Amino acid sequence: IPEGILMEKNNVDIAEGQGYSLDQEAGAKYVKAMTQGTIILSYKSTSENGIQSLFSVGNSTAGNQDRHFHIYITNSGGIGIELRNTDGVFNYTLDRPASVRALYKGERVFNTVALKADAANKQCRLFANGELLATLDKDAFKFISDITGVDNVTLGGTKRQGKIAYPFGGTIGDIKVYSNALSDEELIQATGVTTYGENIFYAGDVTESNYFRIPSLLTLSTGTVISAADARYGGTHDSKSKINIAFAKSTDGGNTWSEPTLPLKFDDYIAKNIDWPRDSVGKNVQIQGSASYIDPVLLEDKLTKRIFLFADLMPAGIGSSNASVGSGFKEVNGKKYLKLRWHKDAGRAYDYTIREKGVIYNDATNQPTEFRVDGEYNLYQHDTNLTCKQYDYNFSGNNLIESKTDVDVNMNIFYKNSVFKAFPTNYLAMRYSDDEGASWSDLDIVSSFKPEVSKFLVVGPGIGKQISTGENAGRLLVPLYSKSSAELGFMYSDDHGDNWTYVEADNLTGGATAEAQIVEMPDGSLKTYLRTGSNCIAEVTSIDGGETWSDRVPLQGISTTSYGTQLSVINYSQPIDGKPAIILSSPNATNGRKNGKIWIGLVNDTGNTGIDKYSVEWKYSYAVDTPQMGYSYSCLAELPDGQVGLLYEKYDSWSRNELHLKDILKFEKYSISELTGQA
Ligand SMILES: CC(=O)N[C@H]1[C@H]([C@H](O)[C@H](O)CO)OC(C(=O)O)=C[C@@H]1O
Repeated sequence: IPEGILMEKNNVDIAEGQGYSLDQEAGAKYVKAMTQGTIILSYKSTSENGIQSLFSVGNSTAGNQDRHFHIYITNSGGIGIELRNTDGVFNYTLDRPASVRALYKGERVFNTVALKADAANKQCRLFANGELLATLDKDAFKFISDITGVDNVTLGGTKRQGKIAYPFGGTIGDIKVYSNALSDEELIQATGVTTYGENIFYAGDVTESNYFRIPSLLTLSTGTVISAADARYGGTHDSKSKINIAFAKSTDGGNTWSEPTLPLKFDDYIAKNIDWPRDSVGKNVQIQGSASYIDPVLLEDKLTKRIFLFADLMPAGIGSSNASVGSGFKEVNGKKYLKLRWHKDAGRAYDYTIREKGVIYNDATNQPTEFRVDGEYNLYQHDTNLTCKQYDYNFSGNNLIESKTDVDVNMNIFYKNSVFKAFPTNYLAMRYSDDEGASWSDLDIVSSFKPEVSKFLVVGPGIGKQISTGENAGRLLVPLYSKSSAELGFMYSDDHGDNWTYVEADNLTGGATAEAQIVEMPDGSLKTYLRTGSNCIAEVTSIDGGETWSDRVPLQGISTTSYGTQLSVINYSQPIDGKPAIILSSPNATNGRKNGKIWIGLVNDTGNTGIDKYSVEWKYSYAVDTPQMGYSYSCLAELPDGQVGLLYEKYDSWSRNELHLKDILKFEKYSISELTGQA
């Protein structure tokens, strides 16, 4: 077996189910006996077949169907390999979901993939579109030379008992088979030749997070486009984990993005890049004692030009599912104050309050203590800043070890080792900025209005809304949802963000996930679209600036799952087909978060008044990729040019099989021409 390229083929069209034989290639004899090596190939799949082998080498004879090696892709964008010589001898597998795509902007596109079988390092590595996807370490290194009775080298399928299995359909742009193991750098470079859309936040950036979720995108009146997202450090798990809120902006219409910042973050647990295990056991493990911020909402007050960032604030070890029932506040002298528990009192004895100027009072004696908190809620004892040891987290097999380090961080009321601990329910936090993110204000916990009977009261991630016309012109609104007297809710402000008022939009006590986004009608009335626990997206209308809302009505014609997925709906500044238009994004499949689509809805005046004044005709739908390709949370934004920007999760964020995937938050842009099927 010579050193270097053993075989190369270009521009091979493969009819679905036919495959293509490489047995007469000069180097087939070498490829059939490879002890290690590298395979790199460019392809365009035109088939919807479940599993599609790109390249294979094996035994095609009767009874030898489990004797082969193949690199394959799935119609859902997964990619992987199977190295087999019957299960009793060996069955090595490696894969990663949502690694490749099929369609981009209405046309089938090429993807570049690579498999590296490194004998010297006893390791197998998969790459695709500039990314290292997965790694397999085996003490008993095996390759093609280890398969019994190899008799074929095939493109577009795997020969099993004389039949073409895992049938590919499309074009193999180029395939190169090397006897040697190329470097990871060479492969990142080689496969990186085909990329689609761009990343704002990514694994390796200054956030020090390997994972991201929950996108927020907003174009400011100044033309600057801003964005935010959960920077999920301990895998992609929801709260009761270590999560911070990342932020970035673009001053060139979304072409390039600034070095990300972390406006909302906690330091009780270190922020670091860690590969979370994806095996059947480890994937379920999450960080237990860390505080976190989760689900961002961005909003601009066009009058003052001030921007706001809201997010749920989870005390140490808390998430929505394990939050305690209560507001977290106590009323004294008619005023609500954040309540605290001295670490040496009874488990549920919150006999202290944070009052004016952060001074902590003893409620029993009604006298101030020697403690106080600053604008960041960090503790001070007699004007000295208190501190505690920061925690680190590492896996020891399938067990996640959370241990204290020697690093001192400021003691915060939301940390597990604080001497004064906040009530274990969730809070609503916010910071404002008058310089587009160069600096942010102190931490403002606006949830003093949280019903004492509620388990959780959280935000509907995405963007907020400011009424532009009518009697309530200027009012700021942020969507909320909860497990309490109401499900859907909202908080609004008439004094440009200084103070907020809570509104219950229904009387549902089930606590279903009613994440919503708000859109304004021509006369200033509002229509809110929301996720529900039923098989449809719901619509509610308000004619009094969000103070009262109509009963839910299903959004007819736009399919979804029972559990649902967050959606994005925005106003568009110019008319489409001569009418006011709103744009909606959401996965369209009835099972699984996949088949994402962008819809354009035209506003019609029915001729009636009040709640029934307007009707929306969802005239256009745009499919982002093929039907099985993953698509979850998203956020649309009208860019300074006519375009519509989209920051979304390109995978299935609900699936227990697609957890902990890096670089799945993508940014794409589309013209109204594209969106309306007008090419
Ligand atoms: C605060 C919080 O936990 N938010 C999470 C929310 C929630 O858990 C709910 O009950 C519905 O699943 O769900 C999801 C989700 O991908 O489905 C993402 C959010 O980040």
